[PDB]
Amino acid sequence: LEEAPWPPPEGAFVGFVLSRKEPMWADLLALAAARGGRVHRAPEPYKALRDLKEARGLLAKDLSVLALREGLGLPPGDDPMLLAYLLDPSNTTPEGVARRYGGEWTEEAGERAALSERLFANLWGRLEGEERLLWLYREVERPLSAVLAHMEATGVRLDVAYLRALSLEVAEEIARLEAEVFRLAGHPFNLNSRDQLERVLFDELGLPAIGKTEKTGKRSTSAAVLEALREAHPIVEKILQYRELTKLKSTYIDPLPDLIHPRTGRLHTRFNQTATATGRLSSSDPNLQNIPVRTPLGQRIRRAFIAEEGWLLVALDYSQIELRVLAHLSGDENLIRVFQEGRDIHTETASWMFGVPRELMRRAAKTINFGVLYGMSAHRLSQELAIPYEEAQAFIERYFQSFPKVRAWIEKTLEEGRRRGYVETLFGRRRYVPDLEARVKSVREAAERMAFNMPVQGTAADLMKLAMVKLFPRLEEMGARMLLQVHDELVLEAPKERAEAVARLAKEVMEGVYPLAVPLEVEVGIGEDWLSAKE
DNA sequence: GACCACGGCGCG
DNA sequence: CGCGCCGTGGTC
Ligand SMILES: Nc1nc2c(ncn2[C@H]2CC[C@@H](COP(=O)(O)OP(=O)(O)OP(=O)(O)O)O2)c(=O)[nH]1
Ligand code: NA
Repeated sequence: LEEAPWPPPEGAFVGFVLSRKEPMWADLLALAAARGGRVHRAPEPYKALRDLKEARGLLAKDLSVLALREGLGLPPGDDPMLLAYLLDPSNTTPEGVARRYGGEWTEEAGERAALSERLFANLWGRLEGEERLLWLYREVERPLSAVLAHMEATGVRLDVAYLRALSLEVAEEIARLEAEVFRLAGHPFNLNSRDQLERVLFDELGLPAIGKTEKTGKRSTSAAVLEALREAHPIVEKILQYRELTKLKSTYIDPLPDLIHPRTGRLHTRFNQTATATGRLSSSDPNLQNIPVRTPLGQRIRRAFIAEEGWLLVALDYSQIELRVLAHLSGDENLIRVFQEGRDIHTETASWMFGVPRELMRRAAKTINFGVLYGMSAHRLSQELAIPYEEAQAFIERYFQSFPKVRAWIEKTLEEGRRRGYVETLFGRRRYVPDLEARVKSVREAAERMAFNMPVQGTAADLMKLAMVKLFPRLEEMGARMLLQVHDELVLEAPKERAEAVARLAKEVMEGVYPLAVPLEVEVGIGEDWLSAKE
């Protein structure tokens, strides 16, 4: 709160103002610093940027990303946001955080610098006495912020011409399905309009309405509703296909090419470190954590993501990590034994109900393995397996019969969650879940599903994060790059010659990130594009 | 032009 | 379960 001349003393909190949220696209409008309750404002932000040794303050990573964009090696350090997020993962934004801990998120650089100063004091003290949250802050989050800033700055290479040609071809098939749909409907309408489609399917045609939408009570035309009506009329199959194509064209095929950065010639996403309730990362502007892969047209989209000339992509995927985290968290002997014997759990579980061994269909034990994690209901299983309701309800009983200890863990977690109001990851990351004692059943049980899923999902996020932190330094040694993280997968790019060495290494670092009662298995692939590298 | 709620859907 | 983005339909 004192007007001192730039530059600031070593180790001062910074407050910057950008023209827009994306650091890679943003103009730097103002720069300021605060140390010993004193504020300095820079005459010219870009020039003044070279003064700093490290970025400490609210949203440090963003300022570090922009610095790297300008060739400056300014690493991010302390960020009160990371502290607030560890106290309570509902602390996602500075607007929300400042308000909560005695400040006001402004649009001026100095006020932000001072907000960053006092907000760090208040929070760091709240953290003293929290051994395990401090270990996460120091050993995972703070260091991770730096790794992410390097991924954001690097970006990934995109095959623009390929997507541009794929757009024209996908456009022709869309015009095709549209013409057929119109015909089967006797007239044209906006097929992208959910409301107009509803009137056509259920009112003009005679089709039966299966379900209603949550907020407004309209008759749903969701995929789930259509797949059910799949044989009740030919038009719905043409519509499911039209949905797929228009979803992928408007979300990926069309907007991605226009997002290539001029200076880099690559595609840059943002890795949000303070966004989720479980401790996962999120990706935005654009979201690269949800690039299509499950359909044939999706796979054609992944081919667009390529390695620079002379480089290769290295794709590393943890196999069934959440399941293994569950085996470790619960202590289930039969579950542990599966991963211990190094035998395929899905076949293995499809032999606790059928065999054993290989002798119920694969995705039958698979859909349920994925389902126990979310608290999936019997009815939800029926639809996802095209199976009678009572066959789904029984498929779920043979599970808790085979692996009893998971049920005991679910119960234990809920009980303790009710007692102290939060649940924890293996490392102590917590999420406050208050509705565990709500008096409305639907509300209480929803809270319960968020509650016991979190320690699992959040522990896998912790394992992946720590793995990124340990892998980054080793990669920089071999002149390799970290490009993307997709929750339980990493994409790196490496020089053609070192590629295989980078793949063997990264695998070991990820597999030994943190030994559990069960081994961690990683699948690696190398290739000229994301689809090649995967598999 | 910005922003919003909604339904709907892509990924893990 | 956990995210982020799309078009539609709409306000300011
Ligand atoms: N495909 C799919 N993945 C999900 C779903 N819900 C969560 N996930 C996450 C968990 C793991 C990750 C990838 O799962 P995979 O398809 O690789 O499962 P997998 O064990 O490798 O199957 P497989 O052994 O047949 O290759 O996606 C879902 O509904 N579908
Ligand atoms: Na930061």
